Amino acid sequence: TRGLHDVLKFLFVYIVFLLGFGVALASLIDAVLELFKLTIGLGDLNIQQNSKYPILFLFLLITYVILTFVLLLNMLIALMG
Amino acid sequence: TRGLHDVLKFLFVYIVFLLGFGVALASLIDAVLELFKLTIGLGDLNIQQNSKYPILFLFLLITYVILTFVLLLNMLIALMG
Repeated sequence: TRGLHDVLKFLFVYIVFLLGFGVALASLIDAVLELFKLTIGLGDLNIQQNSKYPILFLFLLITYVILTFVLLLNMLIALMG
Repeated sequence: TRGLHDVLKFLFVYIVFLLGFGVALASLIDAVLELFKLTIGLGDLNIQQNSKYPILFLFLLITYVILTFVLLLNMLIALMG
């Protein structure tokens, strides 16, 4: 460097939101935050990581889409703003 | 937040359209709305989820492309507008 402040606020937002969104459903149903590969990486494959017994996490998947929606808008607003 | 209205209209449009498009063919041929991964996720793999006996759903796949076409235009018009 001797030879990011705007992003610094941004990276905190995803990190804060990922902790919140993850605690909402990812922990509800080591860490499992590997699902934050918004660019690409792994897909969805429903929600089956550990203790995949039928629970109310199905409705949380809709909220997961809601979380995905704002994440797309979050980067769009800042990167293109 | 103490430390989206335009998107709110948008997310309703996809949700309304997904219910309509899904009821059109996805339910015609638990839920199967996981096919709405427009960004990436799972591909198509034809149409074989449950009761894959030969039916008129083949023509609905063309309508599925038609549905895909407007979904691409739906986000393009709003996000870039």
